[PDB]
Amino acid sequence: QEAGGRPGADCEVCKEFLNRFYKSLIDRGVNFSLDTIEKELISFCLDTKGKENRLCYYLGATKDAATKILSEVTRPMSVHMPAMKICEKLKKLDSQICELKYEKTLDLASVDLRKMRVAELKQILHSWGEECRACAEKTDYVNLIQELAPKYAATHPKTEL
Repeated sequence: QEAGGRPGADCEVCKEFLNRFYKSLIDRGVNFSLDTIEKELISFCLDTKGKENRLCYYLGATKDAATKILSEVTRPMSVHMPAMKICEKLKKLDSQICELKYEKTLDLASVDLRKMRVAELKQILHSWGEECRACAEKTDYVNLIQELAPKYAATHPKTEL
């Protein structure tokens, strides 16, 4: 069982996503195997983008990974190991799986991309560890930043709130 609507305590990335995922195994009558869960974890991550997507990648369940992840979530899931009892123990081993606050977007939603000055934009790109060896004006940066945004978007060190 699970509560259905519990608080995303401990790890909100490593909870809700995998918990929603587990349901999609159960509901659809999917065989819980290392093999089959790995595959579904890849495809289930198609709709997701952002924290979850980073998570997927850390779990090898992405197209940009060679998959093949064993005891790391996949194995316990294959032996009915509900999502709420995995990340809680994972924190004591690794926290990169949980501290995925580097969302699908930066607070570019909070800032106007046209009021800006190239310098600001440079801070943004530096915040996403990139280097524009080909860039010109702020408008150029904006155009570029907008497409690179969901790929990096290293959100400021705070919560969603």
